[PDB]
Amino acid sequence: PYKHFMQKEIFEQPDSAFNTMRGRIDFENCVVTLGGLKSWLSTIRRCRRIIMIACGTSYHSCLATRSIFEELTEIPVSVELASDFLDRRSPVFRDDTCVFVSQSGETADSILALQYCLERGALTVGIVNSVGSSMSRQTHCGVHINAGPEIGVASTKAYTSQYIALVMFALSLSNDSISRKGRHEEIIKGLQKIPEQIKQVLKLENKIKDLCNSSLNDQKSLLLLGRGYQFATALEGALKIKEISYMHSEGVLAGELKHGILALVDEDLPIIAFATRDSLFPKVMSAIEQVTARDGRPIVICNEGDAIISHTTLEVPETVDCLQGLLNVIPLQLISYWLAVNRGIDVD
Amino acid sequence: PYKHFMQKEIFEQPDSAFNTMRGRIDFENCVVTLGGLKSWLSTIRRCRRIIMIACGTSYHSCLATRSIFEELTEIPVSVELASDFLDRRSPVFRDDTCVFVSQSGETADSILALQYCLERGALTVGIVNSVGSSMSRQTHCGVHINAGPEIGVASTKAYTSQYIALVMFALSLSNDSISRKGRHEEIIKGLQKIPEQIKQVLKLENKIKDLCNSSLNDQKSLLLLGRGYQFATALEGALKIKEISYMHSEGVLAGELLPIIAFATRDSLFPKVMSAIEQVTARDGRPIVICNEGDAIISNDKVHTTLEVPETVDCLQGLLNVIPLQLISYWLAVNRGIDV
Amino acid sequence: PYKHFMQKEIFEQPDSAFNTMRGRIDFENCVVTLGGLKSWLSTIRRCRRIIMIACGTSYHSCLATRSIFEELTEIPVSVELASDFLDRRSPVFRDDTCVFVSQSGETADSILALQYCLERGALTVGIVNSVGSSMSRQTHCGVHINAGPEIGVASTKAYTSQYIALVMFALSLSNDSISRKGRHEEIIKGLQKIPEQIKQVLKLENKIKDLCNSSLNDQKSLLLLGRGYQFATALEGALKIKEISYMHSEGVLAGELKHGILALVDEDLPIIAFATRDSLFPKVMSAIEQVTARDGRPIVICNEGDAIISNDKVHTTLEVPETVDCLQGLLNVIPLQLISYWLAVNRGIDVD
Amino acid sequence: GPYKHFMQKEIFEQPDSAFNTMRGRIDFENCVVTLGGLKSWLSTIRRCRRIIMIACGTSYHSCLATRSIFEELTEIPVSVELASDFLDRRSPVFRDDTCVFVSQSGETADSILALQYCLERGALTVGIVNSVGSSMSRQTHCGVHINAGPEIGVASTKAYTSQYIALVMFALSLSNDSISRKGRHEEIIKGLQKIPEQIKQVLKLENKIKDLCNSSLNDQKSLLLLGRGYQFATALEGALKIKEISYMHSEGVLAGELLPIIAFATRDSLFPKVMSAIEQVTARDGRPIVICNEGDAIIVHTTLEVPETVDCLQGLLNVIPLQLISYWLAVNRGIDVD
Ligand SMILES: CC(=O)N[C@H]1[C@@H](OP(=O)(O)OP(=O)(O)OC[C@H]2O[C@@H](n3ccc(=O)[nH]c3=O)[C@H](O)[C@@H]2O)O[C@H](CO)[C@@H](O)[C@@H]1O
Ligand SMILES: CC(=O)N[C@H]1[C@@H](OP(=O)(O)OP(=O)(O)OC[C@H]2O[C@@H](n3ccc(=O)[nH]c3=O)[C@H](O)[C@@H]2O)O[C@H](CO)[C@@H](O)[C@@H]1O
Ligand SMILES: CC(=O)N[C@H]1[C@@H](OP(=O)(O)OP(=O)(O)OC[C@H]2O[C@@H](n3ccc(=O)[nH]c3=O)[C@H](O)[C@@H]2O)O[C@H](CO)[C@@H](O)[C@@H]1O
Ligand SMILES: CC(=O)N[C@H]1[C@@H](OP(=O)(O)OP(=O)(O)OC[C@H]2O[C@@H](n3ccc(=O)[nH]c3=O)[C@H](O)[C@@H]2O)O[C@H](CO)[C@@H](O)[C@@H]1O
Ligand SMILES: N[C@H](CO)[C@@H](O)[C@H](O)[C@H](O)COP(=O)(O)O
Ligand SMILES: N[C@H](CO)[C@@H](O)[C@H](O)[C@H](O)COP(=O)(O)O
Ligand SMILES: N[C@H](CO)[C@@H](O)[C@H](O)[C@H](O)COP(=O)(O)O
Ligand SMILES: N[C@H](CO)[C@@H](O)[C@H](O)[C@H](O)COP(=O)(O)O
Ligand code: NA
Ligand code: NA
Ligand code: NA
Ligand code: NA
Repeated sequence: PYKHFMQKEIFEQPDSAFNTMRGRIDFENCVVTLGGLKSWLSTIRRCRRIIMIACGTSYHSCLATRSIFEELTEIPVSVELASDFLDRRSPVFRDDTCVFVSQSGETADSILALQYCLERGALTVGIVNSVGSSMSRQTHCGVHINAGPEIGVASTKAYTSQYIALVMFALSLSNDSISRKGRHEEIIKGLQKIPEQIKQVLKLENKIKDLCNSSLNDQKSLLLLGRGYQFATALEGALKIKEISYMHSEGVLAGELKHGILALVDEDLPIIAFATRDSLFPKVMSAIEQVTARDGRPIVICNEGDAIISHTTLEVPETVDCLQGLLNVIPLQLISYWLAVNRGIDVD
Repeated sequence: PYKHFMQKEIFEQPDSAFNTMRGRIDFENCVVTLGGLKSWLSTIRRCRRIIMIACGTSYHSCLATRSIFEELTEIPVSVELASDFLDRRSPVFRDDTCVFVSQSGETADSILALQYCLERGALTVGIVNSVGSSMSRQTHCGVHINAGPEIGVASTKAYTSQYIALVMFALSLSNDSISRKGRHEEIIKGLQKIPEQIKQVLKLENKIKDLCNSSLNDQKSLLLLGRGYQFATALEGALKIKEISYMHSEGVLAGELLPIIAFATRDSLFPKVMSAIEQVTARDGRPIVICNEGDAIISNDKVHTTLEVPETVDCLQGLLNVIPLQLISYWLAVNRGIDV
Repeated sequence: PYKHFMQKEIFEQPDSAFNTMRGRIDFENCVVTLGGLKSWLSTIRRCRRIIMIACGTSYHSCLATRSIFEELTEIPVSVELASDFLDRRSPVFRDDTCVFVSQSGETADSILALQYCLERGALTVGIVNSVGSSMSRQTHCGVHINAGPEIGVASTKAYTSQYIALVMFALSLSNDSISRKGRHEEIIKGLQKIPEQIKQVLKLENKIKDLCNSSLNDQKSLLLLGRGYQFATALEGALKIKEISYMHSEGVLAGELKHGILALVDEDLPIIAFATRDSLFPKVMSAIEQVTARDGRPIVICNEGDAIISNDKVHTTLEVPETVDCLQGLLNVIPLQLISYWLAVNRGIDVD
Repeated sequence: GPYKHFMQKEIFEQPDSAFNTMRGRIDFENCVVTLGGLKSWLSTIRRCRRIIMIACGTSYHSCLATRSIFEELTEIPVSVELASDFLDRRSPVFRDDTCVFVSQSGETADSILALQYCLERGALTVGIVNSVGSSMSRQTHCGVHINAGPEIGVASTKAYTSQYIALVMFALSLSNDSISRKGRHEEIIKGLQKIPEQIKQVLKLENKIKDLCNSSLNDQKSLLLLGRGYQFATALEGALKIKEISYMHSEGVLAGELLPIIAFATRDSLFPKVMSAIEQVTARDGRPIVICNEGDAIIVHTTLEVPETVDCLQGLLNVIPLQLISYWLAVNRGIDVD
């Protein structure tokens, strides 16, 4: 019933999200159990630091979850792009836990980075979609995300499923803390509602098809503004637009520069801003204002009922702050898909 | 005899680079001595990790020197933008060494980041230009970079002076290792020549003026391609272009996925850089290539502009590579009638 | 009504044990709150390792609680004798948490070790009885143990109060762990019973007095056998006998050597063995059997009701209430304090 | 050979076993230590939260004798555990611990149980073992075979001094990248070069020690050994030897912290508290046996003079008269030490 595998995969997300969590979360007692990590957790905690290493959209899923790992675990977490990690010859030692995120489990730069960490004595952990792929075999332990196959060239359901797996991994690491208990529960109860909220967000597709037809198809570039939890989503949205739609795009840290890209925008170029409550910073408001003043008409992704400015609005349900990126990425997936098909591009 | 403070400050770099090292490097014996830090070095090293925290060009100087800190010290080093560091409520603890880089020592997010780290019991180190500014006073210890006052609106000499001070800090932290003695000597001997090499690089100004006179100056954006040590230079070039020239620009990790400037000096001449360049020459895209004197990155059968710079030690190459970008950003602004 | 400050201080222990815990343990909700440390706990935890540093009986209170600190916190814990720490010039750094235990807060070697750690940038924590003493002032934070003044020359109540404060510190450090909750609850409920159990143990005095009036008073040496939690108690018992009774004494790790001191002892050499359930190891039973095999007549400190040596073999028992394993040392040391005291009295020594 | 007992042979063999332990491993001219068993593991061993040395009996003493030099040269926390007590406390161990197991036999039950405990917990394990291919040798990740040759006497003698040498070489190897350590490294390496000949010289104290053991010293019930600092381990090991071989009670005491008396008063460990303890003894006219450096007048007493070596190597020489005293006290008391 679907034009492309990509469209099918986007629409499959309530199912792929549920299947990633299946058998792993007791939503009643609020307990997370990851069979592949279970016996390794005590060891994983006992590291100097966690280094998340990935390429492309998997690198984004790491940026999207870095804050929650830091918050729940109080272990240092850094996020490396695999190729740049190898280019710097970054030192790795026995006391590092290196977490490798990959949909295919076969990306050359990820495998090379893995081999480098393995040779240095680090503990290695895979978060991988292709069961028994090279990355799954070669990591010491890990989690198969169970999202099913992706045929679309750009990753959609693997991003949301990876992000969920990474959240479950952070919850697992912090499952012995009294002080964390209430935050754990909050997140777990939030995760329970994600698949249905994704169903809801997918109902934006008509408004999105209209927006592309009326304001976007014709455009050479588009700028995405985000901060905090939503900066990763701005980078991922930009990558989707670039890969699928063959249009220029850039994710920008909102309001970081006064005199930067926004002091230098046309009253014409399309701008999408993340203004959901989890990442509604004064710098995001100033960025939006600097657009409206200039007579740009921003596209605002925000939570249902919110009045961000006096523009096009795409409303999404409100979830737990660290989960909001799971909902906010979906309209960007749909935008990139429709922009591409409306240009005769094959997305499969 | 300069039109603007920015032009004066760019041309001051052989002197500011020299002044940053003055009294701190024994070039004969290859000994670095940072008075502000030396009784603190054993404690700085005894940390779980180093967090470099800064904004803007100062954040770039951190990115430009991260690899040499990690290489020489084998201490984990992460680099944070002060505002994003705060947005995440990044936990920090007694075992962190937090290194704050700031020309002014007054930038609001850098200050708030500092106070946050201090409240959490971290050791704090300032790399600061304004002596006795907030950041200078409130950090436990530090190095004044001694670049002199910087009055241009965009940072030029403070970037190259911050980068030098950071390399001296990394050398200081690693001064007890026999295995890294040769690498220390290499870098220190390389640093001695940087001021005279900056003088050489400033000799590109005429070629750069000729470039900024061309229809380059009516472009809406400029892309900069770099990788490894030169990725920070690409990000900093793009900031200068946006800040000064009012032209859009983006620094791109070369080959990871309209005028184009590509960094192709030997320190950062990766296969991915070459393939990115080839992609541009395949569509006869006429790239501007920053490369080392005498290296033909692109054949004569493709139109391209070359800006040759001296070869230095790999982790010092960014000190020279940033200079043409400073000059391009300045002359683009002048050609566009911008009072820099 | 007491003959000496030392006697009074021994018999004051139900009250001092209570006083150390007072206002710090919610026994109903099982919460420990140490005001002196509360806001420093997250920082104390964030260390490479804990170094306990002390002299004499205060050093023994560290040995007596090392295992529970290790168990509850999973942070490396080492215990140093202050003078030896200084002799080795042991390297200390910013990532070390240094814990100084001292009754007086004025012992020279403890103060020198503190200054050494302070100047090296380590976090320092005092567990001190004398309020506002040098160690109390100079440590970053700490717990005043609240045992009251100790006038006896040998430490009695400050030992049990230090030991309790250290257990409370260990509980405070591990109070965020779900997996530790049952162990915390077990220990805290145990602590609540310690003051009344100390009172029970003190009822042993008549038996001990009779024993000190025995063939025991005549001999020149006494060996103590202990393992595990009770090794510290053997060392502290030997120190008390040496310091107070002026008799030679040695605390011996039980059954460690098959042909060590026990293969050499005279039939009539006085030997005290700790055989309470918390430290009743096969090696302890081995050592005890080696003693009785040679016709030795050991004194057995064991839990109420337990038969460690057959009634067929001559031996003395001093029975003590059973408590939580890591708290048993609080009860087991009491008879040694009383033995050292009555051995001294009977030899004319003035213990004050 | 011309020796009455294996134990006597093995004592007198120490110049040779000390040399053999070092052979092929120390370049004395260039001051370079190379331990083949460790070469590829050193960078990893250094990257640990801490080092735990774990051993029994005399091997536990060799850890105490070298703890200080490990701490000094490496700035890694070093703790020393008796294997049985380590197990008794169920002391936690983790991935980030380097656990160093010292054993002559490589077969001691508590040492093997402690090794398996550490292995299951994911610690890096390092063996310092005399019997090649023994349980401890095979099952540690990496290690150094001490090359002392077979030891048949039941009190360890040559295995103590060879374990102690092996451990010092291990400490030197861990700190071989430090510029600030270089002078100290060279001092200790030049010191080690002279140890075998210095042990030859100390063995010439034998007649003086026989004279001492012919006296009423052999009729005593207890012998107290006083030491501090580097020489505390020596005092413990001396006491163990007297108990194991001589069947006389002995205790190693930390000098001046609180009957024949031996006091270690060599310059490496000549603390105020040692001098105080010695004065206490002479004040009551107790007649101490003093082990001190050649030419030193420490203070009726007996003096056993030993050559001066580097502070952290002095234990290697000081232990030798204790081994001889234990052996001749046994012979005088009619005990077959074999
Ligand atoms: C492969 C397999 O039989 N998985 C079963 C396992 O799933 P479970 O979810 O427990 O484990 P995973 O499928 O995630 O992992 C399988 C194994 O692969 C390792 N691993 C995984 C990913 C990675 O990147 N690297 C890596 O080493 C894990 O540590 C584990 O040993 O128990 C479930 C019942 O609860 C079953 O329904 C699953 O079919
Ligand atoms: C400011 C000052 O009087 N500097 C003097 C210092 O230079 P020197 O180069 O030794 O020291 P710096 O100027 O770098 O540092 C001055 C002091 O400020 C501290 N600090 C510095 C920067 C920072 O961000 N945070 C921070 O805490 C340093 O730890 C130091 O205590 O000794 C020289 C003599 O050898 C004199 O010529 C300089 O005039
Ligand atoms: C001595 C004192 O005023 N104690 C008061 C403190 O008891 P509380 O039990 O809260 O505190 P302690 O007496 O244990 O500690 C007093 C102070 O001294 C510090 N410290 C203590 C011991 C040490 O060795 N080193 C050290 O630095 C502590 O960190 C603290 O700042 O607050 C209570 C209010 O609830 C009062 O009833 C107590 O009278
Ligand atoms: C046993 C062996 O083959 N030794 C050879 C090795 O000596 P070399 O001195 O190089 O090595 P060792 O004999 O010390 O150790 C041999 C191996 O056993 C390991 N190990 C050792 C002790 C221990 O307790 N645990 C442990 O795992 C080492 O890591 C190494 O892999 O090369 C020399 C030539 O260069 C040969 O003369 C020796 O015959
Ligand atoms: N086109 C996709 C992104 O949607 C690619 O960029 C991948 O994300 C990138 O190659 C990493 O792939 P991986 O997740 O299989 O390791
Ligand atoms: N305009 C400059 C860039 O050249 C700014 O981005 C500064 O670099 C940034 O504000 C940081 O300032 P600082 O170095 O004084 O803390
Ligand atoms: N005589 C007593 C023991 O009872 C002494 O050993 C002290 O315990 C020792 O001096 C330590 O004193 P302190 O706890 O005041 O620091
Ligand atoms: N009798 C000897 C000591 O002289 C024993 O104490 C051993 O030292 C002890 O059994 C350890 O043996 P090991 O070094 O073979 O592991
Ligand atoms: Na695997
Ligand atoms: Na300062
Ligand atoms: Na204090
Ligand atoms: Na082995």
